[PDB]
Amino acid sequence: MPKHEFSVDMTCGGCAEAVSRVLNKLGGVKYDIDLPNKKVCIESEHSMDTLLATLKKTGKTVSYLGLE
Ligand SMILES: [Cu+]
Repeated sequence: MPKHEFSVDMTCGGCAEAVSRVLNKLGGVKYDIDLPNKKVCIESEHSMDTLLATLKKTGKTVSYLGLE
C-alpha cells in the first residue's frame, strides 16, 4: 500500500505543529504523529517521494523508513 513511516526530530512539540503545517498543505495526506519517539506515520495516496520532498521542507532530522 502507500503507508510510510518517517522518523523525525520533535524534541519540542512545536516541530510536530510545524510538520503538520507542512504536510497539511499537501492536502490529501493523513499522518499520525508520535512525539516521544519522534515519528510521523503517513498514509497517503501521494507517494513516499511526493511526501519526502514535502516533509523535507521542515528540515528536521527526517529519515524515511520502509514502505508498507
Ligand atoms: Cu521543536
